[PDB]
Amino acid sequence: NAYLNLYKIDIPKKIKRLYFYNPDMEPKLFARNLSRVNNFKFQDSNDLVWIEIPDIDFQITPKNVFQYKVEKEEIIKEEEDKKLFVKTLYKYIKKLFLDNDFYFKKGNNFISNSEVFSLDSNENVNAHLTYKIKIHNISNEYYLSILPKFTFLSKEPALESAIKSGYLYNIKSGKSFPYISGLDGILKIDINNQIVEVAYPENYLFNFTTRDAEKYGFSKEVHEIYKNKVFEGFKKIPKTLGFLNKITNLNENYQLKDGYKIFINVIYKFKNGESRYAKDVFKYSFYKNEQPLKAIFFFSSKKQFFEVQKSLKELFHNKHSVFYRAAAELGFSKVEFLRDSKTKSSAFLYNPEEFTVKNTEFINQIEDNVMAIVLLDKYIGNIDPLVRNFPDNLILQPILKEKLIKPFIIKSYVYKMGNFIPECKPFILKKMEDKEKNLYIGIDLSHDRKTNLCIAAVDNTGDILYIGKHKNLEEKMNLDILEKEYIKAFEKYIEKFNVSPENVFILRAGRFIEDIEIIKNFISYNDTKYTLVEVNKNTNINSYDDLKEWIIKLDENTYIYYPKTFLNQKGVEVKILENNTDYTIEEIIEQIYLLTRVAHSTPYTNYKLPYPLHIANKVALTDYEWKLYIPY
RNA sequence: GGUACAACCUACUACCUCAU
DNA sequence: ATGAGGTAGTAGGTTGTACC
Repeated sequence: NAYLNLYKIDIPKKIKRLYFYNPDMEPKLFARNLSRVNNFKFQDSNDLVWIEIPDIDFQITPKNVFQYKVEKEEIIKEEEDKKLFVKTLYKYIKKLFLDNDFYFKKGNNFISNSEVFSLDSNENVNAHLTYKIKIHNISNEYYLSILPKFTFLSKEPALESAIKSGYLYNIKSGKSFPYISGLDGILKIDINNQIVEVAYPENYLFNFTTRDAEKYGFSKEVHEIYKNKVFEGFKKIPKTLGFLNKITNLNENYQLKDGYKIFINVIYKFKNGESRYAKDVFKYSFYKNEQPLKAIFFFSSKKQFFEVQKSLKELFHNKHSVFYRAAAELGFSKVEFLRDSKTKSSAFLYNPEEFTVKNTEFINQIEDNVMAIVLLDKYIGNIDPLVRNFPDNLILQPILKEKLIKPFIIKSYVYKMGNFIPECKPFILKKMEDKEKNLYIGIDLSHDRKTNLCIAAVDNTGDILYIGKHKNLEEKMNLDILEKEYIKAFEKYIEKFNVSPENVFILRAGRFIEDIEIIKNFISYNDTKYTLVEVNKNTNINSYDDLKEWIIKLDENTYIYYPKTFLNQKGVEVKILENNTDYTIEEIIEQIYLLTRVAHSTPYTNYKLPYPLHIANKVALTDYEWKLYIPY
């Protein structure tokens, strides 16, 4: 039976507000004292001081305060105000952790001062057990999600710590400040460029960046520790967090009803067979191909041409090499290297600084679909100059000089070339074969006071029908923009298939803060079945059990799928907000999982999000970088 | 940059209650 | 306007495993 890090909150769902009256003291100062001492917040009214707490035995500090309490009490049910219940509950959780000697970090992370151990690679670095807490509302009930992670801080305070870092974390405050100096027993920090001497150097600790971890040699031990000792973090939850027993019973673990966890198996359809492995594209070729592979070379200078020419000719020019072998395995008609009439040399030169080639007759009158094999000396800071400056009507395939060998790198390179050709479909998903009718679009909003919107539309095979990016400023106007973009993608689908799609899938990153009834209205009154889906990759639900390639049903409306990846499993939550299509909810969820597999960047790696959403996000993040990795 | 992703620090924006 | 105190969501940018 699969374990899940969820614990039912067995307390009344109402929260009660209590009032205190102190005649001797000023009310605001009274609320300040009480607030500081109980690790809770007290709000002061005109004449009274009040606190909002959940319906549980909440012990006030100091006990003598009982005299100031009044019989007047207000009860606010969870039904009346859900937000107040949830936020008040978060406050009580934070108070419990603080009272039980836990450090507070941003994002509801709590560090342990007791449960620390010294790293083997570096004794001065201390590993702190840490827990991430979230409140989840499923099946009309409230559950608590607990995630074990580790926070790495210096073993001893800054002045007594051999290791030094850029910033410090304050145990009591819970905030981090830039470390200026630790001279002569006084530690100074920067808060706008304001420097002060802090009273307690022992309260401040050192936090570390990845570069610091590499510099001191414990960077790899961090990853080993995360993948390796996380299981103990799950096991010791009842013993270590037993103080949380007021709201929940930790000894009882959450039990998935039978049938609520289902494993999804994906089979890739190839030309002369089918498989469950992506790399088997090499065994069974491309679903469609029989296309010529035409490419030219670009070199930073003649010196690098000669320097890499040794491995270059053996890898690329002799027919018995792995490049031709792989290209034939993928079903290419032939491999041809274009030579220009000006020089019987198929290699061309570009300047690295501006990434521009001299305009030659050959490049201007080149055929449409050719690969520019561009060799890069090192990883450069910005690759936007390469995208903008390089010739427009040519598909760009950069490769690093250092990489030029591990076979799967070359094989992945040829696969990328295959993906960028419009006529070649590498594969189609066996289960997605009958989904030609459906149109899958993803919506992403990226902020920063102006907000930019991007959407993407794909079909069952994985072809990108349309991509739309807007960098306009921040209701009805953004829904007008969304309706025009949706209409444009609709028109692109009908252009591709000469039919209006009977089913449209709308997948949005995050929650629908935008108006719903308008969206469902204008999508629906074209008699096209629609489904509105909320996808959030920030979920706290996990387990020590392996959940990769599994779909878990929290409630009938909410599911969570874990994509297959080499690293620690992290779930993605999919929620069917509304559905009028012929598909059932289970089938729709399965389709969302399939959209992650409709396309592959390489045969060996997997996408975490559905392809429409992944494209929409990648386009929203960068203006010109996304052109390199997405064919459109 | 043949690539997916995890981790980490930093930072911002919005909002909330105070309040000069 | 602007400064506390707090919560929430995400972007920049470096390093790590993994694909054989």
